[PDB]
Amino acid sequence: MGRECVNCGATSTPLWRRDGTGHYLCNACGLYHKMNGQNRPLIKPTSCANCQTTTTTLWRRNANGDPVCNACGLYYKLHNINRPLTMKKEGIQTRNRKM
DNA sequence: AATGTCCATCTGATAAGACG
DNA sequence: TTCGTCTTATCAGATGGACA
Ligand SMILES: [Zn+2]
Ligand SMILES: [Zn+2]
Repeated sequence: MGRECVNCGATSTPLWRRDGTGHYLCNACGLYHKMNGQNRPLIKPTSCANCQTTTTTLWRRNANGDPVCNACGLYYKLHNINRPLTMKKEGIQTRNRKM
């Protein structure tokens, strides 16, 4: 919901980010700020091996080398136990950060 | 050849918010 | 209600491939 990059006005991106003052830049635009200390010169031209879902905000790799949904890779790394197919939840839930 | 830049994509930290 | 707990978003940093 509703975020448009503060430099290039992008609307989608592999992964969002923020700068020192906590403004939402797209990936490339932010990975540019951390590194160069400069607004990025615009001019800018699968399923979980565990729960078999095709929807996640972040893909990872199981101990094997295969893509696992978010939820899963976190679960395993934390319980050293494949995440039950019971914890499976519906749709998507979102959250509001802010430093 | 050999290094540097740009950036998706992964692994790691922080912590939101559902729920006991 | 009120407050810990636990799952897992959503941030930050690491790693690597593509191109100059
Ligand atoms: Zn941008
Ligand atoms: Zn999964």
